[PDB]
Amino acid sequence: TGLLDGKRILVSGIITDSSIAFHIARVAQEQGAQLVLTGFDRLRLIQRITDRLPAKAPLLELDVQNEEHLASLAGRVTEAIGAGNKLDGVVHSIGFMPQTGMGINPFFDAPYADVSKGIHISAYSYASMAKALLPIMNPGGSIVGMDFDPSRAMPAYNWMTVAKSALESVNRFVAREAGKYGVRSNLVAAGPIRTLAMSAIVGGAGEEAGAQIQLLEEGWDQRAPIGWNMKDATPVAKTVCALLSDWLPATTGDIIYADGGAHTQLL
Amino acid sequence: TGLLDGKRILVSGIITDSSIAFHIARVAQEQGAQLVLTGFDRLRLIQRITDRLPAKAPLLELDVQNEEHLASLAGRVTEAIGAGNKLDGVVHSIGFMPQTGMGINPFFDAPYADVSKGIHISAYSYASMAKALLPIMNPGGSIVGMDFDPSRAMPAYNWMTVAKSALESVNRFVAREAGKYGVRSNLVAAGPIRTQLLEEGWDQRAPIGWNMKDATPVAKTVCALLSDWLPATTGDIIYADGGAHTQLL
Amino acid sequence: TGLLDGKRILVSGIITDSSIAFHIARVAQEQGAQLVLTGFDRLRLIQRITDRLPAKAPLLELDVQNEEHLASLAGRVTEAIGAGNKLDGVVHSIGFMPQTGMGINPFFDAPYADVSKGIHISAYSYASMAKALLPIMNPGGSIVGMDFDPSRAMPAYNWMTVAKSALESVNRFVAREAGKYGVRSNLVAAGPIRTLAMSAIVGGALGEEAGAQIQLLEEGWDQRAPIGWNMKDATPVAKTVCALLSDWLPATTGDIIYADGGAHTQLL
Amino acid sequence: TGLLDGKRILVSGIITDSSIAFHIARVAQEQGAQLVLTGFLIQRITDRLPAKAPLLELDVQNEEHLASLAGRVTEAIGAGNKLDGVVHSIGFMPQTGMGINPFFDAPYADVSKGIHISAYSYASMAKALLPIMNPGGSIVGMDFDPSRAMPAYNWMTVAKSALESVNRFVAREAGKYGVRSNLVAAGPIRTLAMSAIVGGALGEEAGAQIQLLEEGWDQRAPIGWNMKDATPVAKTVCALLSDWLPATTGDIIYADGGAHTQLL
Ligand SMILES: NC(=O)c1ccc[n+]([C@@H]2O[C@H](COP(=O)([O-])OP(=O)(O)OC[C@H]3O[C@@H](n4cnc5c(N)ncnc54)[C@H](O)[C@@H]3O)[C@@H](O)[C@H]2O)c1
Ligand SMILES: NC(=O)c1ccc[n+]([C@@H]2O[C@H](COP(=O)([O-])OP(=O)(O)OC[C@H]3O[C@@H](n4cnc5c(N)ncnc54)[C@H](O)[C@@H]3O)[C@@H](O)[C@H]2O)c1
Ligand SMILES: NC(=O)c1ccc[n+]([C@@H]2O[C@H](COP(=O)([O-])OP(=O)(O)OC[C@H]3O[C@@H](n4cnc5c(N)ncnc54)[C@H](O)[C@@H]3O)[C@@H](O)[C@H]2O)c1
Ligand SMILES: NC(=O)c1ccc[n+]([C@@H]2O[C@H](COP(=O)([O-])OP(=O)(O)OC[C@H]3O[C@@H](n4cnc5c(N)ncnc54)[C@H](O)[C@@H]3O)[C@@H](O)[C@H]2O)c1
Ligand SMILES: CNC(=O)c1cnc(NC2CCN(c3ccccn3)CC2)c(NCc2ccc(F)c(Oc3ccccc3)c2)c1
Ligand SMILES: CNC(=O)c1cnc(NC2CCN(c3ccccn3)CC2)c(NCc2ccc(F)c(Oc3ccccc3)c2)c1
Repeated sequence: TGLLDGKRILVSGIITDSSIAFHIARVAQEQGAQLVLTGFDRLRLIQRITDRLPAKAPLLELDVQNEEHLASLAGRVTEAIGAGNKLDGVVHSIGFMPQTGMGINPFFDAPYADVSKGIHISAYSYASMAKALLPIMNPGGSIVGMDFDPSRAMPAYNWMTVAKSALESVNRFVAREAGKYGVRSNLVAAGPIRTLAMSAIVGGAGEEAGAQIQLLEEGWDQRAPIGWNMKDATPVAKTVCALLSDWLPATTGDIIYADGGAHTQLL
Repeated sequence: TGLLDGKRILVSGIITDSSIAFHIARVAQEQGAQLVLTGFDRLRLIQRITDRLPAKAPLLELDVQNEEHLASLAGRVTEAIGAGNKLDGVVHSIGFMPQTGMGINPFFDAPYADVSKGIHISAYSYASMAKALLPIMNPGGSIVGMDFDPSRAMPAYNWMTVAKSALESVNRFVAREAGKYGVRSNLVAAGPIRTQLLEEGWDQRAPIGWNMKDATPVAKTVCALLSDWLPATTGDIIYADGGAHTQLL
Repeated sequence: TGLLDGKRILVSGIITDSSIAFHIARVAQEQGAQLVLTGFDRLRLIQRITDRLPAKAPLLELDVQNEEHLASLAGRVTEAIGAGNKLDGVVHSIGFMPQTGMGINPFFDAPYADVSKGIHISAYSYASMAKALLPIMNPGGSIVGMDFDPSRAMPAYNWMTVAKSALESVNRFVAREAGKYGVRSNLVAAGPIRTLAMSAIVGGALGEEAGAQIQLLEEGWDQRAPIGWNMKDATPVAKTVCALLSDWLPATTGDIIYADGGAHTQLL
Repeated sequence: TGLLDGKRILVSGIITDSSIAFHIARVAQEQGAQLVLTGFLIQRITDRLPAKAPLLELDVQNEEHLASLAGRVTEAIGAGNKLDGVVHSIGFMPQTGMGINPFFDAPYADVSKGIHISAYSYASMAKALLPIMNPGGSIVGMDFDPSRAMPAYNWMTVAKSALESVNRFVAREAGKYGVRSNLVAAGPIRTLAMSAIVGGALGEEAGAQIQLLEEGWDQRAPIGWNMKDATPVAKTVCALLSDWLPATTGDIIYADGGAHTQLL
């Protein structure tokens, strides 16, 4: 008697057990969903992480920059879930921006090749995934992507913030296409979560950037009327599952904020 | 086994069986919630409507313009749900603007007495209800109000649109207060519901379409916010409008 | 040649020489505008303040809560500027919220009578002024009101923030009406300025706690603003209002221009 | 006694006399500004402007053009002189990403070229020119409101969403020099590509789509909207280049007849 009982859902973006996608996958399985997972590059290592999930799930290779991976995705998912079965949900939890465009490097010093790679992986791929998977989605279906509120500029995030602005626009266009299939498309704008890259910047991977991210995180918990725990991805995973469910059936091309309400408060 | 199993929820705003609050109340009961209902003025007529709901629920009088009704509300709800029990949810589905400020009357011809009454009932009362009920709410609780996107001006809705702009601001302040109790506060901005060119353009803009004769998708959205499935969302607006507000043409 | 050469502009909201309206009036006169000023209640005291402006201007009584003052306004302005002459600009620089709705008093403790008075003066009156003055405005005309960004909640401002949310909505409806006359309607959302009430809260009038939270708000504003923010200087705000009163933003209406050092565009 | 008397302003984006940049350049010269123009033929068009102005080559995708830009501008305005204004009126999206081609059928090479020219180049131009800008300076870019999706504009709308974000970051950098950075979000203007789509170049369906958008725009705008007249847009850019909006940065000013503030 789970929120997602009998739903077939594809979850991309698991790299470590701290990944937001790991928590999305875990909560979805606790709620009765049958998953199909996608991983990038380090598949053997990712399989060791996904073995820690409460239930078994097939793991498929997917590099969103690889046109052949995208062209074969629907076929490979259909083989994993059985012929005549379609997906009810798709989770895009993919993002990347090279250090030249996200970190200590000045905003003006990011070369376009790095910015373009970042936008391809972080924004364009939301449309690529929808193009590949909409033909194998059921009506009442739901596509969810991960966002970080880019309405205002902030230190260090730089070109990743620009990529999120592009993602929000892409989501609105994806909703127009998804609507033809009776499928919704939405983003979850999360507050800061201590994943691999976030733990590295706070850890000093130098001093100036580390301090900026610390100040940003402290301010977030301060502004949030219900507080914000950057070490806990569960409220974010629950929000994604709410959008994957049948309980937000008239919401599409939109953004749901799972940020403790921090974006609604100035001070 | 439902979405709101064992939750105690107060639902205001039922006047007819077409009221958005009637559909919110119906879906919440289908999902296992134990309700307390509030009504305005025509209580005998409202009790006949609430008798049509799938389960029994106590009906309490509440005129949001009446300070005595507000002062006694928590006490009356506690008596209805039993001593030692608190609310998990509150639904504000109240709105009114006299014809002088909402309809065919020119925007400039609405007298302030009418605008003030409309704002009192439609916006200020969201704070009044939260003030009265937060002392009797459990942590993890949820306050939901009804909204109509007022970010852009439109024909006829005139001063009611102004009242919705005020409501959205009130909601952000209510969230600051509610947070102290571990309670969330959010609005559901719905598309038009039958409770003409403006309403036709909605279904055309909406990527998943819009059915103005069906309040169920709106009621389901309210129930999602009343549940434990949006635990990090507060002082916010969820749009149950078929996605029309995200599309220009 | 001034930015507003030969323009006839009504400016409301002067109470002290620190009032944003005083600085709007001063810059407009420096730029060649012919003004008509409106004041509330203490008119003799306001006349002593307006005598400090670079040029003479008739001062008319206007209580926005007084229906008779609104009904006679157009007639009184016409008498001041001469028959056959119309206004090119209108500046609404009026705001009020009692201490029960704006200050140290809890958000839930503001009674509706106080909130209603505050909304009447701060939001509804923008429509009242437009209704009274649009029949005596020239095409190409401009109505400007003062705003404080209410998109997010903040400490102390409380019901004044709610009144500003209502004002922004009113402005969008006023633009629909003004458009029929070839007149624009816009708001200038300013950063914090040390006017009468602002000087009082910073000074400790509302206590230690309120003084500290307004100080923190002001420091954060100058920090966030990429070009900084000087709360002691109303001139950048006055210049922005004059830009909207000019012919240089001719396709902007029902809108908000931010004169806040760019603070609202930055998170940290 | 013009709005921009004695100001030295760089204007990019002139291709035809219908280009928004042509009208920005014309109004700025009428208002006393001394211009430096950049083009990507164009000299024959710029000869139609009221005053003479040096024309410099600038392909924003060309790293050598960007690296030498400040030096070439300094040579044109004289040593010891700096710019007071910069106008970015550059945009491009191949037909695969903007037009009749389905949103999902745009290849990344085309989208990436479009984003490079339309969004990233706003940061490139600021990087190259901020070292040669005076305090009180102003950088202005052209935008088309991308807050909501719309037919045909597709990936160009995505590029504009990216541009709005870029502008907010450019403002942080510009602030260090006492320089403002803002965008003007204009309503539809009948420039080269816009005249082609309305004319039927992309077919019957696309032509009808853009005609409906234009009609709706004029209808919603409380003061109306004339798509054949770029002058209100050029005036707005000049207002931002002036000293009259000195506390506005990382922002968007809408020169759209107020259409974006009205639903119907
Ligand atoms: N961590 C936060 O603070 C935070 C906040 C808000 C939103 N988000 C977003 O949440 C999403 C997940 O990030 P995370 O924080 O869980 O971090 P993460 O590092 O654990 O996850 C990012 C994932 O993207 C994958 N990826 C990168 N390049 C790829 C490619 N070419 N093909 C396919 N997948 C590729 C990586 O393998 C990884 O699994 C991202 O979109 C991120 O922007 C994160
Ligand atoms: N109908 C739509 O198209 C639409 C769209 C979006 C949002 N909404 C909002 O949803 C809410 C419910 O409206 P509805 O469409 O269900 O219509 P409705 O007429 O059925 O409900 C409005 C309710 O407000 C109550 N009310 C009025 N004055 C009151 C007072 N003094 N004290 C207490 N309650 C009072 C009425 O008794 C009634 O039950 C309102 O806030 C409305 O603005 C409606
Ligand atoms: N000071 C700031 O930090 C700040 C920031 C942003 C916007 N604003 C806005 O700027 C405007 C001017 O405020 P200010 O800061 O110059 O303060 P102020 O105290 O100098 O001016 C407010 C004016 O409102 C007038 N007023 C009040 N009740 C009135 C009534 N019934 N009829 C007519 N006039 C009436 C007062 O007489 C006074 O002249 C207001 O709308 C305010 O909300 C101020
Ligand atoms: N309806 C509209 O026309 C409209 C609406 C809003 C905003 N805008 C924006 O206004 C700006 C000007 O466009 P326009 O409508 O005048 O069209 P246009 O065709 O007249 O101008 C576009 C310019 O971009 C230049 N450009 C393209 N690739 C370049 C490169 N690699 N390096 C340098 N320059 C390059 C072209 O040479 C041309 O000068 C654009 O940013 C556009 O997106 C246009
Ligand atoms: C003798 N007269 C007064 O004591 C008086 C005048 N105008 C007032 N409210 C106006 C001021 C101008 N304005 C502003 C001012 C600042 C931001 C936005 N709007 C509109 C509201 C006013 N309000 C009550 C009050 C009484 C005493 C105060 F110290 C404040 O300051 C304050 C509170 C909260 C946030 C910022 C500042 C406010 C009192
Ligand atoms: C010989 N050169 C070309 O054929 C050419 C020039 N610039 C172009 N794109 C520019 C146009 C101006 N601009 C705009 C225009 C309108 C809104 C936003 N940006 C930036 C992008 C361009 N794009 C492909 C295209 C090719 C043919 C067209 F009719 C269009 O028009 C169109 C498409 C979709 C929406 C509105 C209009 C576009 C082609």
